[PDB]
Amino acid sequence: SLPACPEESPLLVGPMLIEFNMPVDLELVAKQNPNVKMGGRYAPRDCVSPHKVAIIIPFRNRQEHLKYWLYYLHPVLQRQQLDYGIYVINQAGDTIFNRAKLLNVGFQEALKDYDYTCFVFSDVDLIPMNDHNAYRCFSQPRHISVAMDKFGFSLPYVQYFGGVSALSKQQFLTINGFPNNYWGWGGEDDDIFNRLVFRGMSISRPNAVVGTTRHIRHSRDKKNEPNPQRFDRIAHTKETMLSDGLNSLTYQVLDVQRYPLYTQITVDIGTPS
Ligand SMILES: CC(=O)N[C@H]1[C@H](O[C@H]2[C@@H](O)[C@@H](CO)O[C@@H](OCc3ccc4ccccc4c3)[C@@H]2O)O[C@H](CO)[C@@H](O)[C@@H]1O
Ligand SMILES: NCCCCCCOP(=O)(O)OP(=O)(O)OC[C@H]1O[C@@H](n2ccc(=O)[nH]c2=O)[C@H](O)[C@@H]1O
Ligand SMILES: [Mn+2]
Repeated sequence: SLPACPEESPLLVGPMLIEFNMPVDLELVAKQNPNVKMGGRYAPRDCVSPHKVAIIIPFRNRQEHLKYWLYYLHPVLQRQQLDYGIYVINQAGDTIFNRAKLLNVGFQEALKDYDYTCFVFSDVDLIPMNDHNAYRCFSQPRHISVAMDKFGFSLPYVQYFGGVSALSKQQFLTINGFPNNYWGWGGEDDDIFNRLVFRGMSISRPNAVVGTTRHIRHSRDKKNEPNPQRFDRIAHTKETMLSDGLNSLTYQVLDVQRYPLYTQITVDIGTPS
């Protein structure tokens, strides 16, 4: 009987103040966000959202950033009137990090929970400064974190597609998902950009003011060193995407934790083959 939510949420307040210098207590954040259900799920109670969104976070040893992420995003996602769920894909073990393979795991595993039709892929340390920056999907792949403080509030280059993005289920399937062999830092987001272009799509973005985003300043994590093969890998995306991605993926889930504000999937994604 519920009518459809309006096209744009009337609850949005625009520009918000973001700070990362205070402690965060997730028990309290949960109290502040009473309508968020076990596992970090929420749907509005007064209308039906056409946006069934799984928010995927690549993760390992960033609990503090995550706390900030949950404190700021949860209120924003409810104001955006989304039918959403949060998934932190925690990489088991201590070997070289693989951001994009975790993202692929996230897509596959969240689909087992619910009929999601949109996927937001977000680094754990990026917080939006304006709730008008929609964390849902569009008719074309959506780049969300378009104006980051660390890049001077502008794109570092015009084809930059890293940070936070949103792909509908169909867009993600059309590019065979993300590459599984970008181990260590860099390039996997450029590869993904290439995949979208090679499948006839173009990047949708909000304007630079609405797209303003804060990056929690942090130092280098061990086990995610710049991948030296990244420039050669992005040069062959058209050929490699055909057989590297969803259709060449395996992983072993070790544990699934339903916390009040998010579901954490700990997974073994292995090492280079
Ligand atoms: C592959 C890679 O390392 N990508 C990461 C990206 O790296 C940037 C950065 O190094 C920058 C400053 O030196 O230069 C970029 O390259 C310039 C450029 C971009 C795209 C082109 C496409 C066709 C022809 C010529 C081009 C020139 C380089 O890609 O930095 C991002 C932000 O830190 C990372 O997310 C990304 O993984
Ligand atoms: N001068 C300090 C510069 C330090 C450069 C470190 C690289 O910085 P960025 O380009 O922001 O990449 P990154 O923050 O390491 O993370 C990319 C994303 O991977 C995730 N990530 C990466 C590495 C790691 O050990 N754990 C983790 O969770 C996380 O969601 C993160 O936001
Ligand atoms: Mn970062």
